[PDB]
Amino acid sequence: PQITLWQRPIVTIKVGGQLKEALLDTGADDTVLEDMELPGRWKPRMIGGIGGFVKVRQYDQIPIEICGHKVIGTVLVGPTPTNIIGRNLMTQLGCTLNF
Amino acid sequence: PQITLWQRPIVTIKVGGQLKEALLDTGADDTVLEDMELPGRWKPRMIGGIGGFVKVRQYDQIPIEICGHKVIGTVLVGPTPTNIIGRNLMTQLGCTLNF
Ligand SMILES: CCC[C@@]1(CCc2ccccc2)CC(O)=C([C@H](CC)c2cccc(NS(=O)(=O)c3ccc(C(F)(F)F)cn3)c2)C(=O)O1
Repeated sequence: PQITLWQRPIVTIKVGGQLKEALLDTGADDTVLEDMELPGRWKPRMIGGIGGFVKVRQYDQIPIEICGHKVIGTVLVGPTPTNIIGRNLMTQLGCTLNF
Repeated sequence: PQITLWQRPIVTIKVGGQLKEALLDTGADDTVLEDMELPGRWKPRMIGGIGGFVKVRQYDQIPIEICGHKVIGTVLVGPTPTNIIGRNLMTQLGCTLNF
């Protein structure tokens, strides 16, 4: 699709069988999700946002459907104002910024 | 332009007579710049993101030139770790996400 920015660019994602809303965020290097159960082992990571740093759990090679497109990549789980889709997964979508 | 997302989408801006680099962030409601002087009255605000909340000064109707295009909007200033251009200005550039 083509998504304008007059409202938050929120899309429906499917992760671990669950439908969720997530924000397409070109300012985010990584994908950060609200607390949920994910399979496999996790590794520690610290990420920086406008408010400072947060400790997150890093899970690798997690499949997510974003608007019906299947992507598979790293997801970080921790305290966040909302589910955030970052550039790591937007590049798998072939997503670009256009003006 | 069409900007891919393999790297951070960073652009040159001119604001309050200062030239700076800033990150195009589709996930940010608002534009938030590192602490600086801007003309006019301001109001204090607390804005939330990853890492928590940041105290900012809100300036209204500030002209910013982004990649040569003049836009006008509210500009927040405070101790953000990076200059961020939010949706409030990206819309004025006609910027869309496409996949
Ligand atoms: C995953 C980290 C993401 C990011 C990284 C910033 C960065 C980049 C390079 C180097 C250092 C730091 C980008 C980002 O959009 C935000 C948040 C939204 C998730 C953000 C950015 C700008 C302003 C705000 N405050 S706000 O009032 O405009 C706002 C509040 C909430 C949301 C919501 F959609 F996320 F809920 C969006 N905007 C928040 C952030 O806090 O850090």
